[PDB]
Amino acid sequence: DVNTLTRFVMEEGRKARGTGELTQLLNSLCTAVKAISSAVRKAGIAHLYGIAGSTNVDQVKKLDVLSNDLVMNMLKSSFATCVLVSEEDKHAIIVEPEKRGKYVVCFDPLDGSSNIDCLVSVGTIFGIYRKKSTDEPSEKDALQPGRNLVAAGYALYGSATMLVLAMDCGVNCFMLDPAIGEFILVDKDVKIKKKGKIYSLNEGYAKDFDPAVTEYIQRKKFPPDNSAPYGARYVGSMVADVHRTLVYGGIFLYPANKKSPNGKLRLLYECNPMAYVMEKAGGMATTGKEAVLDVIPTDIHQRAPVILGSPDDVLEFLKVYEKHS
Amino acid sequence: DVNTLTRFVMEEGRKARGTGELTQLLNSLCTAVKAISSAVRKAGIAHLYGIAGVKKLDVLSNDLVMNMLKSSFATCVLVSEEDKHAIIVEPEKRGKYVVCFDPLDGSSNIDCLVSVGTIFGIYRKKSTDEPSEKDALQPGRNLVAAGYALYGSATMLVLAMDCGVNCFMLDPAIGEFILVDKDVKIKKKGKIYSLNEGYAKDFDPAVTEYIQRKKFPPDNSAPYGARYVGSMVADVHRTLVYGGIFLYPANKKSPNGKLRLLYECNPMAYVMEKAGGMATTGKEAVLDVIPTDIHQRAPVILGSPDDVLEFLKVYEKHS
Amino acid sequence: DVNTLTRFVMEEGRKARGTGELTQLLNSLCTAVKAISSAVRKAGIAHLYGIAGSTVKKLDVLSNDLVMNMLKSSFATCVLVSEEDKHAIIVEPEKRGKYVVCFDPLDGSSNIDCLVSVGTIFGIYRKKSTDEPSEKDALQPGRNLVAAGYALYGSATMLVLAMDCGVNCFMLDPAIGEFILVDKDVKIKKKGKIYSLNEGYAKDFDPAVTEYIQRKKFPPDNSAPYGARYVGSMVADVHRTLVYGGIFLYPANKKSPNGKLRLLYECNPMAYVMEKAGGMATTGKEAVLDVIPTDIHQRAPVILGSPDDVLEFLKVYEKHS
Amino acid sequence: DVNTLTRFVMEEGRKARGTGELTQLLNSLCTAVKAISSAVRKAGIAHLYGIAGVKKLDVLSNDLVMNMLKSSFATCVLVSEEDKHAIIVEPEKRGKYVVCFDPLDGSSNIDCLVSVGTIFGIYRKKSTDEPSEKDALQPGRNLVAAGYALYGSATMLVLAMDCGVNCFMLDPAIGEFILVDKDVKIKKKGKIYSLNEGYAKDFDPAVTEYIQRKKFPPDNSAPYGARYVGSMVADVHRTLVYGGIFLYPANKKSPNGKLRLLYECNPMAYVMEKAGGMATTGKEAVLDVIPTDIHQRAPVILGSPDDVLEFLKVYEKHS
Ligand SMILES: *CC(=O)NCCc1ccc(S(=O)(=O)NC(=O)Nc2cccc(Br)c2)cc1
Ligand SMILES: *CC(=O)NCCc1ccc(S(=O)(=O)NC(=O)Nc2cccc(Br)c2)cc1
Ligand SMILES: *CC(=O)NCCc1ccc(S(=O)(=O)NC(=O)Nc2cccc(Br)c2)cc1
Ligand SMILES: CC(=O)NCCc1ccc(S(=O)(=O)NC(=O)Nc2cccc(Br)c2)cc1
Ligand SMILES: [Mg+2]
Ligand SMILES: [Mg+2]
Ligand SMILES: [Mg+2]
Repeated sequence: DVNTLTRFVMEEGRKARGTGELTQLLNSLCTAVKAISSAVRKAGIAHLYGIAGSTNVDQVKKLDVLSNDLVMNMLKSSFATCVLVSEEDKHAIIVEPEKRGKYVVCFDPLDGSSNIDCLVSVGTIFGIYRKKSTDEPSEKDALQPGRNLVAAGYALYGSATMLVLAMDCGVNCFMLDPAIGEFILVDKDVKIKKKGKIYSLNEGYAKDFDPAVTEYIQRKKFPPDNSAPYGARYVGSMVADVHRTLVYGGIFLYPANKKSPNGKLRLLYECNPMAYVMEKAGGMATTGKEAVLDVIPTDIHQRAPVILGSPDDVLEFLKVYEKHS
Repeated sequence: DVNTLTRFVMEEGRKARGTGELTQLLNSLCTAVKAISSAVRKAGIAHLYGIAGVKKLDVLSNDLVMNMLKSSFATCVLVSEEDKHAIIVEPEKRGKYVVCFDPLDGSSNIDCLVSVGTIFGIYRKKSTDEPSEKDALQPGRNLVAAGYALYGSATMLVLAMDCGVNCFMLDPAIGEFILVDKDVKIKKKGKIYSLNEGYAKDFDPAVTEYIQRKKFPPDNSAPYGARYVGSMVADVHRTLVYGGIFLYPANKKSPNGKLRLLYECNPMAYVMEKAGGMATTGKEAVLDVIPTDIHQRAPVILGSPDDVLEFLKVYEKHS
Repeated sequence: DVNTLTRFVMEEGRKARGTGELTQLLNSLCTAVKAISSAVRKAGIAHLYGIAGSTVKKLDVLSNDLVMNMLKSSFATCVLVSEEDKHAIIVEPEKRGKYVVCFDPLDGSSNIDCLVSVGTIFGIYRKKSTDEPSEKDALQPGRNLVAAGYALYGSATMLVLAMDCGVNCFMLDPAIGEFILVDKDVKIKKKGKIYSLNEGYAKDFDPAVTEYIQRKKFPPDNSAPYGARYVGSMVADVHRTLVYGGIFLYPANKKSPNGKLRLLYECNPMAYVMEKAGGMATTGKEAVLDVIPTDIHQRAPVILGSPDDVLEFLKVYEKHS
Repeated sequence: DVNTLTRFVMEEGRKARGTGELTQLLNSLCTAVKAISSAVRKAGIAHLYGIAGVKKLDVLSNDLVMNMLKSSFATCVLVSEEDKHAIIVEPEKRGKYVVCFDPLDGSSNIDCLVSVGTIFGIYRKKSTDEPSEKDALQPGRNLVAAGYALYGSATMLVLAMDCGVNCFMLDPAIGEFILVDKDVKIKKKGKIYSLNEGYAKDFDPAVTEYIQRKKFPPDNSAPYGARYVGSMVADVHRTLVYGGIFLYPANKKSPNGKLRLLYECNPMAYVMEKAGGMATTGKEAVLDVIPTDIHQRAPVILGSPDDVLEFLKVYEKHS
């Protein structure tokens, strides 16, 4: 039987006898994802370039901004949210009381900034929490560890557009059919391969690597047990590198260095959702000192080192990292 | 004022007083590329999954290019990564151009959904005899045109001819390639280096040393950023757009390289050179290699002129 | 704020505290409609004409397959009646839900070649009998409808959805594959200035129809004559009547003495949209929604549209009986 | 063998040894039609409705045809239904063609989502005088090309030249017009009549009687069916594919009809005659009327030859 995102989550929520708020939230997010995807593929660009004589110029917003406006407005209008956090805004957004719902959403609306003009894959990252404080909604309601996530996932705008959705029961992948604006379930209950043959990180920072990271990269290029060396792949858009990690197995790293001794990626709307997806797919995601989902944040925009992927590959890193204490 | 690929090639062709054949070829090619793009973006994937109750992409893409070029009446010999021998166009559909192409580069890659693309090179048939596979065996310097479609976050067609390089963005709302970057010239020096560092075990000493200079620069300029998508069209297009260098060098475990000269290296070398960049094997300009096999491999180092010269300077050292 | 049909229906179902079966059905139907729309607009026809080399299914058949399969897999239906199928389709026990659905999947395939508007009409009933599901479950009068409407594949693709609360109009934005709410709680004009019917049957008309048409062309009260429009595709003609007002007629004639259009999946849904939007829909003898069907493909006369216009016709009809 | 409009028109032009200007005009025109089609199908309408937190469609359509034709370098005078005066292309862009068009016909009824259409007629400029509105005052006999795009269930482009009539279906997945019917001919006698019978009180006695013969055939044959969409493109296209007759004749409020000669009646009369049909005002063939005003009106009765002839017989009976 064919299944669409909207239908599949509708049925799953019926089973759980939930209130239908999470389902509304997801549906609204999917609409935003379809609009962002249409914009990323440059629908209408000919009007930007004067096909009508440059009387017709949204449309003129940059994709960062449009993407953020779409997720914001769509989540606001889902009636399912009360506090929203984006890489685009300094302070958490507090939803109009008439629109307030029970969920808290942290999201990167368009990950892949140094990378749109070259046309590499970009994505949307999201993580969804429930409001736990009894207080008025405020920035504090977004300061929860990744372990409190009810749902996280991402949309990858690559050669095709895919939405990966993780909840505590597992991870599902939905391919967008652009001919009908529907997310087709193509892979239920995904699990990451136990050990992969790809390592992923920016090696240009080699001069700033911790010696534990320097050694782990060495072990993949010159295996001590004379096993075959891993292959290297680094897209530089975190949504693409993590998805490849999910689908082919292996390891992805943005560890701590000099330009960022706490890593570069943000905990609430980059690191936590990829950790949540990975753990629920049978993978790992560590800062080196702990599980990413256990870091209790104090700033919605705080960074964190992240090392994730196939569990055997992350354990191996963890061994090399203990050895350097 | 707005322009489209087909309009632009049509006026540039009329200005040069040619026969229209190359314009026909490229328009047929454009149609194939838009149909490949549609399949890569997975239009109609819901029917494959039983929404109403059979080829993989690379076979489909080869058929799209093969057929669109045969019926253009502009070609005589067509070489594809997908076919062991050259396809000779049947006599009634024969034109004077030879096309070598990769219909869909990116294979360890479709299933993880990162950028794929079509690469192509167009040679004019010199000889007056019956077309054969020999006619595709020309150096890249004889290229009349070359380029690539990148099915990235959006679909872009890059077209290099003798005059220069132009970039056309596909607007899927109307299915037109829109001219967005005219007479593109690559940065003289870039800040990104691109290669699979998993082969460090097998690198020739010069690569090992040149890479080290990117990580620990001998003039205390900042290290280069590293980027490697694993899809040559994506890596080469980023190189053209932001500058820097792309390397698929001869390791000692395939001393001729991995990428294919006629339909991966030569087109990318042509695009680089016509945009003021370079592309070398280490021993000569990629475009100067004389081929003996339509499927032969070459090592490739291309990108910004100062970056390629720098790798070459290291390369001469190691002799 | 912006609203989509998926969000709107979902939010309305939550307030109403229903079980979600209707919402599920409506989500499946919307998905099938987007796929019919894509095929009707001929996306991919290059492949039919050999773009990939020397080389599937009529639009009629594919459209029916799309509605059939999406409704079956919604788990919300038990009996499905289609213009395309001689017999009512009985849903497999393991995918059976509460709802009976009667539909024309592609209304107007005698108009596909000339490329004019086609459409999908649908009416949704709660299964009423407790018997094993069968054709009889589709024989309810239109009064019993819980939801009805159509999709118009015209210059753009619209979906009109009627429930007991009223009529809403959704525009398909094909860039995102989302049905966007553009008209909330629409109501037909009290009186229109257009009349719509195939006047080529004039030789076979009843004297009532004959007199009513004359009043439109030569108004005894010397006011301006009505304009005439007739696409010959019911979804297009009914939709114009909704948005612009007036009257649409497909009466019986001597050659088709029970009428031409079909009661279960053309007249009843259109009558339901019309009544829920403040209009009327009659056979002349009774309200269309009050006819008790006996056969799933039976035909009915219909005269529908702006209330003043239908009442006028009925005044002409009563004079002649 | 598959064919697209651009390839087909281009190959035909090679064979006729033309300058290529007409090919370029038509390609420009095709691109405008794909852009009008996208807008008519409401692509992007969600953004107008607040999805991210209002030029009339036919004004945007006019801008698209205007701008693509100006920048084609094939035109010099543009006459649109949307514009009071002829538009004069700027000197540096002037080509040799005059184009008369309705950018979005039936578009005062876009609200009912009925079919809309684009109608066009392409003339060769006849004098060397500074371009002016007088260059559009040619009789339809002088047409080099004419046709229309129908924005209906699908988008179709119908293109009439001297050789005949071809129908191209737009595949929106790839933005190509595919040749689906070559050298179309209207059938000799039809069974549909099309006109607004709301005008019955003001009809010419010949129109009253002719239509009465459609409903009550004196040879006791089967009556015709009636259809009237109210968008000329849809009514004429159905007349073309199914045969029959379409009427917007003269009467009271209109001794010269309501439809306009240059960009409604002439292109449709040209399409009809190239398909073997007819198109009359009653007194003269539509294509022979010499216009004096770019917006002047003409009565029109067109379609299958047997049917138009039968109308003219009733018409002469009342003359
Ligand atoms: C991993 C997994 O499958 N989790 C369950 C998915 C799920 C759970 C709960 C919801 S909900 O609370 O937002 N929606 C819900 O309960 N909807 C509903 C649907 C149909 C009928 C009814 Br009465 C209620 C969503 C998804
Ligand atoms: C015109 C009008 O407003 N009619 C009422 C609309 C309506 C729509 C759907 C239903 S239902 O039977 O399908 N119930 C339903 O969807 N419930 C529900 C509950 C909790 C979560 C969800 Br996502 C859905 C009833 C009435
Ligand atoms: C009726 C029919 O069969 N074909 C239309 C004939 C036609 C079309 C276009 C032109 S042109 O004026 O634009 N000239 C042209 O296309 N020239 C051309 C094209 C390609 C190669 C060459 Br060498 C020349 C004329 C006639
Ligand atoms: C680099 C640059 O800036 N320009 C060269 C581009 C180019 C493209 C096509 C051709 S060509 O060989 O194909 N020449 C024609 O096509 N001429 C033509 C003739 C009649 C009608 C039409 Br329509 C076109 C030559 C050069
Ligand atoms: Mg980011
Ligand atoms: Mg290859
Ligand atoms: Mg029907």
